[PDB]
Amino acid sequence: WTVDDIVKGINSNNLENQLQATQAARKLLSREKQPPIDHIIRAGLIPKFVSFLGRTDCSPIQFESAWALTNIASGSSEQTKAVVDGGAIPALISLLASPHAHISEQAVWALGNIAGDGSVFRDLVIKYGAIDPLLALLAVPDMSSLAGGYLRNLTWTLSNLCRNKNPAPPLDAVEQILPTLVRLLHHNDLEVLADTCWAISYLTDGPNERIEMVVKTGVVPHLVKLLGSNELSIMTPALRAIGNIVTGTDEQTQIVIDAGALAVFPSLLVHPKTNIQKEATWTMSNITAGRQDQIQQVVNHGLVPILVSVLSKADFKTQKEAVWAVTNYTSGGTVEQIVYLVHCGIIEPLMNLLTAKDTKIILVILDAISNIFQAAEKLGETEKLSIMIEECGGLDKIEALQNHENESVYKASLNLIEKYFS
Repeated sequence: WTVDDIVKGINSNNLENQLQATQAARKLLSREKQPPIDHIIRAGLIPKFVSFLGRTDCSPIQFESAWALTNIASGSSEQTKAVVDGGAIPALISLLASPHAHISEQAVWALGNIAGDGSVFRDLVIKYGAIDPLLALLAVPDMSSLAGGYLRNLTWTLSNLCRNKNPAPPLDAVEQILPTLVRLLHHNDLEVLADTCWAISYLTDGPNERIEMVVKTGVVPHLVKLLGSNELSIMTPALRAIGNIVTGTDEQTQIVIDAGALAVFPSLLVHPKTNIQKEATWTMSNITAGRQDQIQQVVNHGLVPILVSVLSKADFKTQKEAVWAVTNYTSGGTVEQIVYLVHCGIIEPLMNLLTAKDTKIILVILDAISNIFQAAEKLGETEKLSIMIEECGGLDKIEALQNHENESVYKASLNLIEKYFS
């Protein structure tokens, strides 16, 4: 069909010709690499499709109109705005409650696309009351009976409602959606599990209030259980969510620790995948920045020797995370914990990393050395640390940082050498 024929049929007043024209329109939009969306919009067909969305007597016209509107919406931002300005969101929300499951799934899919194009359209989908009917679709007698694709489409739409920032999803909507996400976390489909973990990850990436809501629902134990999955698709988002959670309060970090997360990290910190290693070391760096008893729990799980090994053998991107973990350990740790860290052999790898060109990393390493020296002072063992640092060639490294090319680095190294290596 040509666009002229489609416009003729849609304005025909005969339902059958209108259905034929709508199917031709969705076909024209999907099959053509570059479809004439601008012509379709100037012809005023978006209001026509939106009106067809309410034709309960004819299910095909509803399905095909939703398809055409979603194809139009998936293009440029102006086209998405044209769809939203035609009244499509409320009509699709009304379509959510249709008795036909394929029509309801089509509406879920369309609303998910709209909400995924941006945070403003997301808030518009929420403001017109989509969350209640969408969640009602998952209030089925048996969730295991629902088809995989339908459940996956619902999980994807709900995730897109939990995604995007500036602005972030309203807190009331997150509080209404999270319980259904928790129920979805108990499903056996890997795709649903992964999408739900990513949604939880999106929700935990924010202020501590949203993290508090998330931990209040009770997802952390299942997230730690999923950390032990042999599927990377499920392990990666679980690790991301746990990492975001440990960036919050000390009590939320303690929720993560009590769930048994520290016993899973011995293998994650040496995982073959570099992203897993970096994310695990970042999570551990956020854990070592906690209370002294939480650092003690890190020590009791034998993670400090593994972290020393990571600081020594991993790539620079992972070694930066390890440096931050070590510096937080030395900043917040007891004297006993710092002497334990030194006995595990942290000095040599830190001094070897003093050769990097990242000024922030250099200064962080020097600050960690200063904290270790302060612990030594409190014990009266300053000279022992000085001797150890000179033995591994560390004082040579600190002396090589005495270059006026970088005044901050130079001042840091000068203070260190004048206070402990004089």
